[PDB]
Amino acid sequence: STRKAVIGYYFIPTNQINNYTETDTSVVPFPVSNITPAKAKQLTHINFSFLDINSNLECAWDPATNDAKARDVVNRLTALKAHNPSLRIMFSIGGWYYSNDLGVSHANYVNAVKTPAARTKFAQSCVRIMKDYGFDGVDIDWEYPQAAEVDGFIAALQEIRTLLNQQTIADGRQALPYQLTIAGAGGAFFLSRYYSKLAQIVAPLDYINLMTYDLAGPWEKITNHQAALFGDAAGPTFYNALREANLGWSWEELTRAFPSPFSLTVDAAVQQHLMMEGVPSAKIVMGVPFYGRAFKGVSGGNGGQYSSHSTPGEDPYPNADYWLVGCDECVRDKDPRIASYRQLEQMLQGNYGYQRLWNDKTKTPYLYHAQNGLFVTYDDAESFKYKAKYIKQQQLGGVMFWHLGQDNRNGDLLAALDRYFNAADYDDSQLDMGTGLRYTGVGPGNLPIMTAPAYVPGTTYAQGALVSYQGYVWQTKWGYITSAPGSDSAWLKVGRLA
Ligand SMILES: C#CCO[C@@H]1[C@@H](C)[C@H](OC(=O)NCCCNC(=N)NC(=O)NC)[C@@H](C)C(=O)O[C@H](CC)[C@@](C)(O)[C@@H]2OC(C)(C)O[C@H]([C@@H]2C)[C@H](C)C[C@@]1(C)O
Ligand SMILES: C#CCO[C@@H]1[C@@H](C)[C@H](OC(=O)NCCCNC(=N)NC(=O)NC)[C@@H](C)C(=O)O[C@H](CC)[C@@](C)(O)[C@@H]2OC(C)(C)O[C@H]([C@@H]2C)[C@H](C)C[C@@]1(C)O
Ligand SMILES: O=[P-]([O-])[O-]
Ligand code: NA
Repeated sequence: STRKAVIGYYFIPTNQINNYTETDTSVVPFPVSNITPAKAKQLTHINFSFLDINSNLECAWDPATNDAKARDVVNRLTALKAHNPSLRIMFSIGGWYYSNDLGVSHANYVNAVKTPAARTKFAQSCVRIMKDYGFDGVDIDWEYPQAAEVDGFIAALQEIRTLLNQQTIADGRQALPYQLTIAGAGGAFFLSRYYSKLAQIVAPLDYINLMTYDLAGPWEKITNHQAALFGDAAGPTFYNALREANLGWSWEELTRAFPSPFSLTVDAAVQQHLMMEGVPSAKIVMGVPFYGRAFKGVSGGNGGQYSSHSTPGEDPYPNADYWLVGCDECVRDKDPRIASYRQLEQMLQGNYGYQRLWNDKTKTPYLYHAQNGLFVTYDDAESFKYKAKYIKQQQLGGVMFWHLGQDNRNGDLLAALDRYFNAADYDDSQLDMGTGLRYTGVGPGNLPIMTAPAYVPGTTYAQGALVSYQGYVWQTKWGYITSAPGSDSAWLKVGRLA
């Protein structure tokens, strides 16, 4: 009965703020007024993006921002709360461009969290910005802290949380308390930077919004779905970096939690979070893309999937060949590698030579252009059925998406998500989740309920034997064991009673 979060990013670049208008699409293509009252009601959160951390190690607007015009844009968002008393307008600090390891502001992230005094100054700036502009909470999208930064980052989230709670009391906002989220890694390689401390990262948050998209891109050897729900045995597999994290676990505990190689999927990332003790399913939000990733130079045979390709990975895009046939936004943005769902529907509708195909393992669509050798991986209202059902079945907090400006004009992706969670007449009880590969790791946070005979002192247990003892089901790792389960290294806790 607790409503699923539906968290949509609203991104607007500094030049568009500084020239804001709602009546000229060539200047601002996605003004706040495209978020109509019906869209407002279907959202729980809008994440306004992006703010940054400056060299004074405070949360700050891009210094080229016209402040009066910024306030105006933010005021138009917050006015939407008139249509939906559950709605929050968050603001987001970071993003890939500012905060990636080679990003323009990267050192400011590292330095802002590094010491107690820096964290106090930074935390205060976040809450000051939030109050000054009328936002409802803070989202941190640092992609990604690593190493010694992680203890600092945790401390900074803890301090923000305390300051938000103070502000909730001050404003009497107990009915809509100020919130703290992060955009979390959605793939094991980046997740491995802070994985061992995941319960400490999540504790101060209302949600961790997993970036379970961009799981494929031009940096990969072969094409792949960027947001596959489940795995396809014909697709690529990857090393499970989490088995090397500083967890202190045994070989058997590692091996049971972290199969390798593994399929890089939404389900993988969600299960990886659930495995960890102290990470509640209700805080885990599944991110979904409202854009496709395009590849060129692909071979025939399986619809462009799992092919070698010739897509440049350099930034900026290195030439003026805008080879994504039918994508006008790509010409405008000078980059054929990403296209909004909005644009993709038009490409598919026009006579551009794409077929829309469906992978019934991954439960995702893809475009194939057989003549030119193009492949596009994206999500639609159909893949959203399976993802919504998964969110309900796994008792997740909800869905996040990047970004609102990429939905079609009628807002059909957002409407679909809202329907699958909230429509009285939508029924997915019979929706078949398929036989794609499930991530089968088990860790301390997601032990299955099991039964077994009670342990008996004196009995010699062979390898593989299962007993119940003190709340759990235990399995011997070798034989013959007579020790009490948990008293030495021979027993593996495999299950929980009752
Ligand atoms: C989030 C994110 C990715 O960041 C994209 C920005 C880095 C764009 O990256 C993507 O959209 N990638 C797909 C989404 C990946 N998502 C994330 N990593 N993180 C995320 O979703 N966080 C919630 C790329 C494709 C892009 O547009 O770069 C532009 C050239 C085409 C930039 C780099 O010039 C870009 O131009 C504009 C469009 C004005 O955006 C600027 C930045 C200056 C911001 C700062 C960067 C973003 C928001 O467009
Ligand atoms: C192709 C290639 C190899 O290049 C990798 C760099 C391109 C890496 O390429 C590979 O290692 N390729 C395949 C092997 C492993 N595959 C994955 N790790 N897949 C995965 O994480 N999927 C989400 C991938 C994993 C990567 O990290 O890409 C990043 C976005 C996800 C980049 C492209 O944004 C990357 O981010 C950082 C981490 C800041 O590194 C940057 C560059 C900006 C350098 C310039 C690129 C390299 C050196 O990290
Ligand atoms: O790049 P185009 O065929 O709009
Ligand atoms: Na056609």
